[PDB]
Amino acid sequence: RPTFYRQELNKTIWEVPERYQNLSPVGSGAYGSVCAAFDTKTGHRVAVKKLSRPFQSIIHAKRTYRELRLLKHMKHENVIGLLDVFTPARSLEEFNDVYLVTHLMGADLNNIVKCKLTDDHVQFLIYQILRGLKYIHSADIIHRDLKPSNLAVNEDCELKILDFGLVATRWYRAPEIMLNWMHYNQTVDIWSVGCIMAELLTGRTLFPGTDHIDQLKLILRLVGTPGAELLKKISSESARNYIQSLAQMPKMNFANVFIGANPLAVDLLEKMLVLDSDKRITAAQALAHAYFAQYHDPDDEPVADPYDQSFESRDLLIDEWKSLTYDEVISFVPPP
Ligand SMILES: COc1ccc(N(C(=O)NCc2ccccc2Cl)c2ccnc(N[C@@H](C)C(C)(C)O)n2)cc1
Repeated sequence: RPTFYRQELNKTIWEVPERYQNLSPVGSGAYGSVCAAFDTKTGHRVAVKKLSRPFQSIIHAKRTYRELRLLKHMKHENVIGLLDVFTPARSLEEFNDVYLVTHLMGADLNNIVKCKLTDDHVQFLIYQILRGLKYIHSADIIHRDLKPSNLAVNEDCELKILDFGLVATRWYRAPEIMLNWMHYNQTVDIWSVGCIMAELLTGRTLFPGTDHIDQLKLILRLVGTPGAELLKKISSESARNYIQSLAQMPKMNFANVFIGANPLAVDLLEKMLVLDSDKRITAAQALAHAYFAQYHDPDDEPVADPYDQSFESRDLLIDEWKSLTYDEVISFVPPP
């Protein structure tokens, strides 16, 4: 065991190993907060996240466990990974705080007012999203909320997906999680990628809706109302009532919506922005598309080990999720 020290970082206090010096807080959120930090052991800047109230309840306790299990499993260069996880507590008894550490990234994509992006750049960014999405999808994990702010980049344009886990969110959401389903597949994420890609190429949100009705309207004005083939597949009755009650809208030409874009990007966008999930291009398919000629290499677009999500259907006591989380901390094996 190593030695720790205690400081107060602006309300939140923090106890970390002396391995990490130079804690400068980088911002905040409802699930934890982060310090930028210098890691004496490797030279690299790293990012440290203390969970808010990891075991305050059964839902917080189960979510802490999910995040940690999810982070221990991811080993891929386009997906954020676990350098370290630690708690101050020397026993399960005293165990109440969890911290996670990964490499520090310098910016998120949601800042692209200027560097709007060039085509070279769109290609490399989306390519790497698709690459990480392939790996994630391959172990049956779905992100569910991919958006500019969930995608981190360094200055060399190395990209990582942040957590596949748990109005900004609204704008990138597949229209099939909006009108209520509870079976939607991996391709919900390909929709978001399409939406992100639109925006980088254009500088504006393709679908800036004000609510789940308006968002839907924005969407159908581009892809059009569902036809009898997609109506065929809607189990939900209120969904079918709503959509059939709308003035029919035509499928637009994408070549004319994204006018002057690499027409190759346009074709991809067309295969990603399909209303019908079963027909939307996948991550693997999407990386073999001609837009990515320059970056595509099938000897280095790997899949992930089997990942066991059976915990997810489990209903446990707060202290059972807590002990399970502790086991995951205790058994953590770092990387080289
Ligand atoms: C494995 O454990 C980690 C450790 C930290 C992070 N992490 C992060 O959560 N940032 C988003 C965020 C969420 C809630 C409150 C504050 C912030 Cl900045 C990171 C990770 C790497 N780099 C950043 N950079 C920050 C400055 C960002 C995403 C805003 O560019 N954040 C991810 C997982």
